[PDB]
Amino acid sequence: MVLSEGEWQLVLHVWAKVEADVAGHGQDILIRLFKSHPETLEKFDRFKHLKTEAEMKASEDLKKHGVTALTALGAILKKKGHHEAELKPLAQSHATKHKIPIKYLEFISEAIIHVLHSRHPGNFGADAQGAMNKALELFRKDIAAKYKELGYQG
Ligand code: HEM
Repeated sequence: MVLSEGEWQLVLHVWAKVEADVAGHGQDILIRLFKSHPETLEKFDRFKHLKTEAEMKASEDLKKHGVTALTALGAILKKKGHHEAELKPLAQSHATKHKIPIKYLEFISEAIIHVLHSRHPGNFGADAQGAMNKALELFRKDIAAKYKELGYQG
């Protein structure tokens, strides 16, 4: 696919709001993913044992990870579709070290869209949500093609 510049604008405008507090958004998003789809928590050997949302909130490791993951996602979105390089090392570790199915990336995309909608309703109207979804669909589609070249899934 290909986003127009206007769509990229809508995506990078609400992302700039996220960047005002990356660690808070990363906690909200990972907790929303683990509460909605608890099977995803099992992929993390580091926090797998967390039993409640309070324990998740208080975990520093979980918060660090959230920052690591959002930061990488932000660096990809800022590329505006020219992210080949960035995607490479990311697709490799997720396909052969962590083993993250495409379905899980869909789950976190849904968690990202849920939190942005809750926190930033003014900058996340229907058109901006359609654009963000488009950008994540692109990210998934390109990672899915990379997984296949690498020998994993699809
Ligand atoms: C927006 C999508 C995502 C981004 C941008 C992302 C980004 C990252 C980055 C940059 C790292 C550290 C370097 C590396 O290992 O490659 C990481 C590690 C990891 N990610 Fe992902 N990730 C995403 C989605 C997921 C999902 C959906 C899962 C699990 C259901 C997953 C599981 C993990 C695991 C298990 C590690 C290792 C954690 C630890 O050992 O520190 N990732 N991810």
